[PDB]
Amino acid sequence: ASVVVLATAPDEATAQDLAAKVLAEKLAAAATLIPGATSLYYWEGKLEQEYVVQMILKTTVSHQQALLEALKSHHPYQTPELLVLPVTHGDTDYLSWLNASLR
Amino acid sequence: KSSNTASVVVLATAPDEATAQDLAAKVLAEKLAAAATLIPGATSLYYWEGKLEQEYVVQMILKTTVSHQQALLEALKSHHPYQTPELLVLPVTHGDTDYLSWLNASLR
Amino acid sequence: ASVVVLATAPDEATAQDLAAKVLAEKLAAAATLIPGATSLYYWEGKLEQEYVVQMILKTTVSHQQALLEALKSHHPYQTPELLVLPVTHGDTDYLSWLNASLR
Repeated sequence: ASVVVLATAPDEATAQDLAAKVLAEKLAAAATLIPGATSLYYWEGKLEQEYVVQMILKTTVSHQQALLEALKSHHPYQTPELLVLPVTHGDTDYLSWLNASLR
Repeated sequence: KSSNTASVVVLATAPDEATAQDLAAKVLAEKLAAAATLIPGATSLYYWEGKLEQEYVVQMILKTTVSHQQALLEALKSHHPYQTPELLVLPVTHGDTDYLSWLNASLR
Repeated sequence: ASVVVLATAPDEATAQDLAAKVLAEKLAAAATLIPGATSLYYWEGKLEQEYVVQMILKTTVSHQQALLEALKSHHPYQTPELLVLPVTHGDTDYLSWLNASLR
C-alpha cells in the first residue's frame, strides 16, 4: 500500500536537503515542495506564525516508519510536523513506479 | 502513547488571506485545532449554475484529533463567509509520536 | 462517500485544461490548483527537479475510477502522479453539493 507523508521545513534550503537525503536513501519515491506557506500554532499562550515549505512525500507503508525517523533526525527542529495519510487508489502505472523506485 | 486521541487533517479553503488568517486564529484560540498551514495563491474551479467559476483561494491544512473534528467543522462553517464551504476531513494513519502528543496536548 | 485526488501537472495551462475537462464531464465537483511547486525524484540514477502545479480534486467514490481514467487520458505524461485519499467527514452542505454536482 502507498501513503502520502506531510512534512514541513523552515526554509527552502532545508526542504531541499531533507528531500535529497530521503530520496537518495530510497525511503521515499518522490517529494513535492510548496514554498511560501505559513504555519500557525500556539506556543505558551501566544499565537505564533512561521514561514514554512510544505512537503508532500510519496512512499509505501513498508517504508513509512523509516521515512519518518529519517525526516525527524535530519530536521533542525525538535518536534516537526510529520503525518502519514493513506492512499486508497491511484494511477496503476504511477503506483507501480512508486513501488519500483524503492527496490 | 495510550492517552493520545487519533489525529486527522482538515482541508479547508478560504476566499482570501484575510479570511484564512481569521479562520485559523479563531479555531486555534478556541482549541479546536492544534496547527494550521496556509498556502495562498491557489485557484478553485467548479461549476455553479452552468458557469465555470474560477476563484482565487487559500488552501488550509489544519491538524486536529478525531474527537475535535466535528466541533472544528462547525466552527469553521460558522466563521466562514460562504454558505457551502469546502471543509474535508482526511485520516492520519501514522505520525511521529512526539508530534501527535503535542497535537493532543494543544487541544487539552 | 467522498475522496480527494492529488494530481500534479507540469504547468498552469495543463492544470486548467485537466480541471476544465473533468469538471465539464462531471467526473469531479471542484479542483484546487496550487502553482509554484516543484517535484523531486530519481531518474536513471540522477536526482531530478521539475516545476509542477499541485491539484486537489474533489469527487465521490462512485466517480473516482472514471476520474482517474479521464485525468490519465488527458495528461501529457506517461506516468502521471494521480493519487486518491479518502475523505471520512466534511461540511454536510458541501458534501451534499459535491454529490449533486456529479453525473
